[PDB]
Amino acid sequence: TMKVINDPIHGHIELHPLLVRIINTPQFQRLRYIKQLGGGYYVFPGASHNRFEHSLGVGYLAGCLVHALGEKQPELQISERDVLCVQIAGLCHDLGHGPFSHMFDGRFIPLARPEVKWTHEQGSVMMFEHLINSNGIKPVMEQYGLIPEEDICFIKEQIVGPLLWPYKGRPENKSFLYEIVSNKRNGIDVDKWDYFARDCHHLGIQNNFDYKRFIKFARVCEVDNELRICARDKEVGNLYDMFHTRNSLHRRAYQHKVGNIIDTMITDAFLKADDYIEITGAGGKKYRISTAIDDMEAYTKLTDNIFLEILYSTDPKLKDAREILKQIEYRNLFKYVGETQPTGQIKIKREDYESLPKEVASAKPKVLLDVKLKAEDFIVDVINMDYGMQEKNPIDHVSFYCKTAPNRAIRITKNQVSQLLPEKFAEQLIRVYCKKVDRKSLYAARQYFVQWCADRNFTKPQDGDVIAPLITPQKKEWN
Amino acid sequence: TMKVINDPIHGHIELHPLLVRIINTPQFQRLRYIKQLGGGYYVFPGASHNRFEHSLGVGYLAGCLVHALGEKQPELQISERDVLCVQIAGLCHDLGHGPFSHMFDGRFIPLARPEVKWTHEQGSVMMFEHLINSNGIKPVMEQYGLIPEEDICFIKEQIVGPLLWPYKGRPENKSFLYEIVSNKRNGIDVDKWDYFARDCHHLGIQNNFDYKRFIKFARVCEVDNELRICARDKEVGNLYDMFHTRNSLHRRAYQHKVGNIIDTMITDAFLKADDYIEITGAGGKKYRISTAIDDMEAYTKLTDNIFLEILYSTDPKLKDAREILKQIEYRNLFKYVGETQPTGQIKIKREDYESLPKEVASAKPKVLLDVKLKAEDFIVDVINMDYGMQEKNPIDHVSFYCKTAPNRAIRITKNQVSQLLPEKFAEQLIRVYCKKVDRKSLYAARQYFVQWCADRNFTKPQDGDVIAPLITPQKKEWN
Amino acid sequence: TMKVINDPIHGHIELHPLLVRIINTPQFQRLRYIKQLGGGYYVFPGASHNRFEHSLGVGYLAGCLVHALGEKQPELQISERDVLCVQIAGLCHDLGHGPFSHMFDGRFIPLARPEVKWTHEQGSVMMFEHLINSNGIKPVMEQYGLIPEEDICFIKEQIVGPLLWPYKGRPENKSFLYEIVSNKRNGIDVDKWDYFARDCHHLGIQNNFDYKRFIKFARVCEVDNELRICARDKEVGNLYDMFHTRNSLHRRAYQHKVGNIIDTMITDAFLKADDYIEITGAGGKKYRISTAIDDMEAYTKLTDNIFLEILYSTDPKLKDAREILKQIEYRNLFKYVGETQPTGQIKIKREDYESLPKEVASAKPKVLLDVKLKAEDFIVDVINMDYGMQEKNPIDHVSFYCKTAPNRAIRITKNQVSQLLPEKFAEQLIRVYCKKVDRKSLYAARQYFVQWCADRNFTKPQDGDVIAPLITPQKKEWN
Amino acid sequence: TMKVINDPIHGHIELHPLLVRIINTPQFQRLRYIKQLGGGYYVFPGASHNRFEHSLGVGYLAGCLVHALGEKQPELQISERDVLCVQIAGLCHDLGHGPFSHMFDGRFIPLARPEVKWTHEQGSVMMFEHLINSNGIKPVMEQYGLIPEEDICFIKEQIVGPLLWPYKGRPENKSFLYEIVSNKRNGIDVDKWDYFARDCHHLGIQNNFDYKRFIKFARVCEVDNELRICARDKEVGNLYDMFHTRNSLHRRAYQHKVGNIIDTMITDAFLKADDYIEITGAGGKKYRISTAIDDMEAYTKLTDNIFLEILYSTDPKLKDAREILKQIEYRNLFKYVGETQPTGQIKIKREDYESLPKEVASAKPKVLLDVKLKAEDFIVDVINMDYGMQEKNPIDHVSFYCKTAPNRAIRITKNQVSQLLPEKFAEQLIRVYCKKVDRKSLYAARQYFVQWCADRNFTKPQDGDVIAPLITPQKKEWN
Ligand SMILES: Nc1ncnc2c1ncn2[C@H]1C[C@H](O)[C@@H](COP(=O)(O)NP(=O)(O)OP(=O)(O)O)O1
Ligand SMILES: Nc1ncnc2c1ncn2[C@H]1C[C@H](O)[C@@H](COP(=O)(O)NP(=O)(O)OP(=O)(O)O)O1
Ligand SMILES: Nc1ncnc2c1ncn2[C@H]1C[C@H](O)[C@@H](COP(=O)(O)NP(=O)(O)OP(=O)(O)O)O1
Ligand SMILES: Nc1ncnc2c1ncn2[C@H]1C[C@H](O)[C@@H](COP(=O)(O)NP(=O)(O)OP(=O)(O)O)O1
Ligand SMILES: [Fe+3]
Ligand SMILES: [Fe+3]
Ligand SMILES: [Fe+3]
Ligand SMILES: [Fe+3]
Ligand SMILES: [Mn+2]
Ligand SMILES: [Mn+2]
Ligand SMILES: [Mn+2]
Ligand SMILES: [Mn+2]
Ligand SMILES: [Mn+2]
Ligand SMILES: [Mn+2]
Ligand SMILES: [Mn+2]
Ligand SMILES: [Mn+2]
Repeated sequence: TMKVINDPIHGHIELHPLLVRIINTPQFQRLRYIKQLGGGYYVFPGASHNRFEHSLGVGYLAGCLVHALGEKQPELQISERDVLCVQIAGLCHDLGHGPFSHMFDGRFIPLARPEVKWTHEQGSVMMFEHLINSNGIKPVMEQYGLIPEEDICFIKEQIVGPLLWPYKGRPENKSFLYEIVSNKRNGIDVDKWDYFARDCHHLGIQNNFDYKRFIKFARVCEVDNELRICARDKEVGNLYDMFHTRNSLHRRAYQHKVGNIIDTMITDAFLKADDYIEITGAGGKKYRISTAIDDMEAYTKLTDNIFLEILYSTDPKLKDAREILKQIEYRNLFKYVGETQPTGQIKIKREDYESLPKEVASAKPKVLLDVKLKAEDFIVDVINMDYGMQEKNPIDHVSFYCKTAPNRAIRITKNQVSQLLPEKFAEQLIRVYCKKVDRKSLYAARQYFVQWCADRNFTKPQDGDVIAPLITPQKKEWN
Repeated sequence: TMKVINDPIHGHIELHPLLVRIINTPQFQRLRYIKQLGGGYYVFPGASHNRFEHSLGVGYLAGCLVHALGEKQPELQISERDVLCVQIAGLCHDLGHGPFSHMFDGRFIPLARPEVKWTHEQGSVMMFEHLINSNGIKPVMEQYGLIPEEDICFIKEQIVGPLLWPYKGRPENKSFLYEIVSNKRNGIDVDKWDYFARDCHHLGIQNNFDYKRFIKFARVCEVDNELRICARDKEVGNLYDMFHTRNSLHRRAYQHKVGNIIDTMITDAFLKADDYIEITGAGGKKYRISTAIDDMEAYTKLTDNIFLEILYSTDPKLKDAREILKQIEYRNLFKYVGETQPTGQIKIKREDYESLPKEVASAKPKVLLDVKLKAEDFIVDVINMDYGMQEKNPIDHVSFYCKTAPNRAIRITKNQVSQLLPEKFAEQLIRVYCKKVDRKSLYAARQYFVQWCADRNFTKPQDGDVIAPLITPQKKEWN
Repeated sequence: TMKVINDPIHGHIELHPLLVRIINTPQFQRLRYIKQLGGGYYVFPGASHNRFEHSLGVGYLAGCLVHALGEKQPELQISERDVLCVQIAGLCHDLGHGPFSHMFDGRFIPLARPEVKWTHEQGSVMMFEHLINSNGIKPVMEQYGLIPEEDICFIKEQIVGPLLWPYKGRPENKSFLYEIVSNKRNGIDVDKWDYFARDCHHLGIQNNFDYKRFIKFARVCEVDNELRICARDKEVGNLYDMFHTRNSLHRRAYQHKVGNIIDTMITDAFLKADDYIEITGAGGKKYRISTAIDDMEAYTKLTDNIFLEILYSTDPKLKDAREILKQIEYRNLFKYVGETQPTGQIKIKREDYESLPKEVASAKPKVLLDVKLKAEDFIVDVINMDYGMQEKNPIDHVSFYCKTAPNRAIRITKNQVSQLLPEKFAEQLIRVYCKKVDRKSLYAARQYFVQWCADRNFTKPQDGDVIAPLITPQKKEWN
Repeated sequence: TMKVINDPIHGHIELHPLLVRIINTPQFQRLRYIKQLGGGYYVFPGASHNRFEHSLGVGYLAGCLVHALGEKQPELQISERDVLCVQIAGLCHDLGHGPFSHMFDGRFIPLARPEVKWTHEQGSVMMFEHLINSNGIKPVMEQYGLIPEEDICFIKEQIVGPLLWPYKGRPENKSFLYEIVSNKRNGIDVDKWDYFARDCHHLGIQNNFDYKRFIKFARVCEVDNELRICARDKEVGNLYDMFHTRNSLHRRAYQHKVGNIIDTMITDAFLKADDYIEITGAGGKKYRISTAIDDMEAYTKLTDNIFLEILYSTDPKLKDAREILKQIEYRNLFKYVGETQPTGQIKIKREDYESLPKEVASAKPKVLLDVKLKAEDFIVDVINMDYGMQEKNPIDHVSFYCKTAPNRAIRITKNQVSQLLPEKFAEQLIRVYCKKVDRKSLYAARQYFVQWCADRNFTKPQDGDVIAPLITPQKKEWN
């Protein structure tokens, strides 16, 4: 029978006993010890919430969406097997996040190990494998009608994508099932629905998307010889607003300039510790923070705990890492200098990121200042903000239906909706920080930065006239 | 001493005894009998809230904002007198709404009496006058340090605007006070703050704007020889999102196509009753629903009650009005045919509105029709959606300040914020309805409508290929 | 197919087309015009909510509870027919409330017509009959598998109770179905669940009962040869807290001394109008406010609108009624003198209520005062507060089950739960008010009242020493 | 100037720069790593909140309450100095909590070091001292008008109580200030207000106490030659409900039987690790988990992290500790056998707690047993549930005031409020668990347990007839 758990977002939810078995494992329970927002807790003190609760939510929403489709449309032949696979993928979709979540795959692994291209989602597929293999889960699957050769593959495909029609877990008459946990067509998935609601509750910013409404109006229809989830035509405004909410959440919380600096400092600490910490994996082999991702027995033990392991240590070889964490505790963070954006449809390419602190340091502002600054002293953090498909409008990849022909899919273009929608769907934000924290250096960094913005024809920083009054005169265009 | 009232949105609020005296009058209490959202209750069953509670909220917020400015900046010389006048203006700002709120000044008065320019806000100024004059309020003002020659004028000016520097109630060193209740500079006022939160709570759509945050970061600064309310620079995103919220509330709730059709039907009922209902005003004179606005003693008794007076009557001369309200009760509404918008910087002028049903009826669809339809059978509802200043971006009329120069006001342009903001700030939506409700007539109305949209080079209705498959191929612009 | 409606409490809910048909009738829609809390809106300005939305909620919760039982226990043979009947009874359970809800059957009908014993629930059964008969609903029932001889009876029985085993609508193997809408065994029904949540949302007092949790743990078991709803043993604390919440809601809101006085004043107004208002019922026959309950065509048109009909009238015969409503608008209410309770396990019997204002007026307080007072000047409002079964503990009438024997019903006594629970389950509150509102009379009424409390050996009013300092010395027991 | 922080419970709060300096210390920041509800997160997945955020809330509420008193009563002479000290005490009141909060002072320290009387509050006083002394805070206090000889003492006294009139930090004309952070008179303090709201928000149980209402109605009056905080007379019901809420929160959440068993298992782990984990304190001295409380430099590094340190270790001497934490991860918890209470004014004394597992193991059930169980196999957890003052009614220690004599304090007794209030204000709950988890041993533990309850004349467990049908007939008192 069912086990019931109380979640403040979703209320009392039922967990099928196979889900309980997956949950009550070291590999699942690890997620109690990884904060959803990483460094964002150090800005938003409500945001103590871990990946654990998020994962329970995704699993429950994934089952709500799949059940609702099955009730309304028996003709789809959604089996109890399908329902369970969707639920497990939801539950397990984030098992590969590392310490401070997106800090780990967004900043640490890319700087510490350029020789791999890794993502938490790959992590999740590997960790799922290890969880199943090391806890006897395969006979428990079989016991509920699942067929592991086929279903393990199905689950992994839902989490990460593929490993004509590119999937080995289900056929085209069940493609809709791939659109629930992680929707590669348009991004509209239950994962966003849970984190929207959960992050807002903890952050103290209020959610304006209604996922329940969306589920009541969803429906599977034929689109290009494949059965897909479509929304009612009238929900198009709400789907625009869903993506607008996502961007607003990034702007107010997830990319808060100080949350990002803290994530950068923790990443720096971890870089300075990577040579000297040892995590014991399979066969007693020793891994590093950056290689624990290659062995799931070691990765199991790599959580936000590592922050405190570094902070509390006495080993002299961790002094450098330790002193950075101490600077976070005392709130001697690197200083935010400002934000700018490129113009003229120009994009800053990933190759160039490492060059930008030099360019800032080589600016020649007319005003003379008490201290000169080297490239070492500047951080330039480039952030790619979008509607989750680079430059594309994701509502172009949604199918809709009308009350009068419920089985007939249609498209709806931007022009059919509103002229007050965004004109573009991707941009870049450049933040600049200084590691020298005294007033004299900060005043200098402000001059270098504003000169650099003038030199590159970037947008006038918002406080430009105030922080660099001698410099915003240079550009006639900034009257 | 203070009287405390419990409001579900704002919690326990303190009401100065002068405010109590204004509240406990028939002219104030009338607002318990006018629904905030008018016809919206007939679509959103939680929207039973009236103007009364909204008015208490505006009053309270207006005092919170004025106190917060006073606490932080004693140099502004905000007196207890000023605070109270701001509170009274907030409290009394909506005393001129009529039955079903915006239905009355947006639809009924314009059709019934085209020869007047009238708004609820002018109503409020006149009703405030009648309230003061008929309840002995002027001596109670004097009792608390107010000066009615000056302060009555101040209050009225805050509600309606003016009646060099155009105000007779306060000087330029107190201009900021005009920006609280009704902000003619940029629309950022406590009226929106209350209704956002109150409407959301009742509608069952969740608010994402945080008014308290904005008040913590507000500040008065000198801008162009006038003292004005300015926001912190970092709030600029939140202000863009405030206007986006307002627009989303209009699209989801306030302009819901069925909410609007109900308001239209009620307006029609009222038009057919206007000759035959008699409301007793000053000196026993008899007024009509359309002229009760010229006598505040009569207007006092004109509330949503009139709907029920019509619906419950037996007078044979109200049969026509009555039968329309019966059609609302049985849910035999006029039928929604669809929505379209103009293109290419075409704008539909107010003069033209009355012509549009004819143009729809004169569409000549190629496909034969079994029965014709006349202009009488069509409703065409034009809605001007904007960011509250016609085609202007209201954030261009906001002043900001920076952490490093808190007394120095600055401007922030669109391009300094984001490329994902709206490209325009006004549009028009055209909705078309049919009063003949059977399948045969609805099919026909769909053909006329879609043909008309093709004829005017308007946008393709979302369901066009479904409702008029013979017509959407004609038009090259839609493929 | 289903129609979806958005309710701020229950979110998006589905309405079966038979429910839509019942809803879209004059008899149902009338409930938009009757406030749930009656006079409580005049104290709690959020409490603008009508019976309409409450009724939709009860109907939806009734279906949630019946579906959940059917999913979990197929062996019960809960049919789609049963589900619909339960839903209709929920929907229609409050169709008999009159103006200001419980004011009408609690105060007005008892004073205006002692020759009937009437309740809103009888009203609901009669109004249900009229709605069905006058809107062609019987063939629409048949069309969905319902059998009206049997099912109409079932519905009515759920609302009002019966008209061995006392029911003609369903047998003992379906008794559980009578426990959903109005639970005569123990009061634990979906009606309380909706109003708890809905009243709290509008009042601005927060709900602490979780109905969803309760539904997840409910289960039908055999009890005394009848199938009944039982709760899990662990929910016993939550059922005590449910009734505690109900009592707290009565104390803070529903029996707020000023809400009750307003209800009393409106009742008085209606008493003074009952001879002079005419409501047209079936066959053109004229009914009164007090007799409209005998004809459902007339009752259909009797709503809170009557308040405004009286307030706005000019007929000289309604002057007396009108002037009372005017005193509410200006907030010249009768004055609250205080509260007391009986002691010594004594109960005040209903016979005696009319005698109590005399007894107060005949008190002989030692202090001499400027004005003497007659019985006419006092209101004594006796309120019977309980756990909804007079003196009984309703948790004694609940059956529970244990995780180890889910099909075996058990009892749980107070002593098995806690010693911090109430010792008794019913009491009486006596409120005394004065209709003379000047300071001199109020001071007098305070002396009479406190003397009366001393004379009857009632509890010392809370402010006794302050309002009647000369009198609380009389009783040594009040040191 | 002020720093603003966004808290999901209290919204945007202002922190004086002195508060910022206290906050940004390792001794304050440590609280980010101690869960408010300890083992409760392992039952309620929303309860990931730490002491840090609670501390910010207490600090903020403490200032709201002190400011509100100051605004309304200037005559009290509340200085900015006083306000800040109250804020600091609120902020710092919980700095002495250890790992898993109340698990540490409620269970671990009492078992590990029986020879000390220690509480988190004494911890807080010592940790506050270490924070001040090791971060140069005394000069920053002087900089803002505080006087450390006096004010440090004041702060400590607010947290812990005293160290005629027993306080050295403020005189009798400021006694009210001791009633804000930790109220030794009656327990009505801002600490409860914050945790009620914060725990509810995270637990997913809804709060029904309104702290803001209480603050609007609070007032200082003279009572017995001491100035104290008094409430309006009409709040007496709400104060009874406040304590009832606290008890309901304990019954539903804080004392959930599985929450308590997890805390017990963690405590057991810690007991088995105490000899082998070494924490570096002042002058390089090594401390244990149990002695880190004697050195604030060591205690600084003792947080929930220790759980993970044990679970991730390889030291063979932590195997025993480690295997217990493994049993938590796999959800092989000790098994709950049942709950009982004493009767007849029997009380279980703290001396006796350790004896109770033996008494259970020595029960001689008549029914044969296939296997015996030893004392070692049983846990008996005694919980003292009360209204925060052992057997006293805390409303007997509240002072009230009336509208007509706002400076005159009065008392209100139970019988003047209601007959539905608790008869007692303290009880004990006895929970019994078994460490042998198989069916055979659980069956046996159920017999021992129910026999023991029969032997001690304790209450019949709720499931008694089900778990021990051979035993509950024996006892005449249970039929
Ligand atoms: N009174 C209450 N109100 C709300 N949530 C509650 C609650 N009591 C517990 N929770 C939350 C905490 C959990 O997240 C969830 C389940 O707790 P249990 O219903 O106590 N289930 P368990 O497995 O202990 O008992 P058994 O095995 O006898 O069925 O409900
Ligand atoms: N326990 C409660 N909890 C929440 N709101 C409450 C409440 N009791 C009343 N309200 C709401 C109802 C109102 O919206 C507001 C004031 O009600 P009173 O404090 O009852 N004030 P009144 O003027 O009757 O008493 P006096 O004049 O003797 O002081 O709070
Ligand atoms: N964007 C929105 N967000 C939330 N609630 C909304 C909403 N739009 C409407 N509601 C609420 C208002 C109602 O209480 C409910 C249904 O409104 P519709 O989904 O607009 N249904 P209708 O019958 O107009 O269109 P059709 O016949 O084409 O299906 O949802
Ligand atoms: N748009 C937003 N909405 C809600 N909360 C927000 C928010 N942005 C931030 N927060 C939260 C995060 C924090 O809990 C709090 C303060 O964040 P800042 O206003 O960003 N203050 P900071 O110190 O970075 O800027 P400076 O020092 O230049 O003034 O509000
Ligand atoms: Fe996720
Ligand atoms: Fe307004
Ligand atoms: Fe009801
Ligand atoms: Fe605390
Ligand atoms: Mn993910
Ligand atoms: Mn994604
Ligand atoms: Mn207005
Ligand atoms: Mn406006
Ligand atoms: Mn009822
Ligand atoms: Mn009932
Ligand atoms: Mn504490
Ligand atoms: Mn305490």
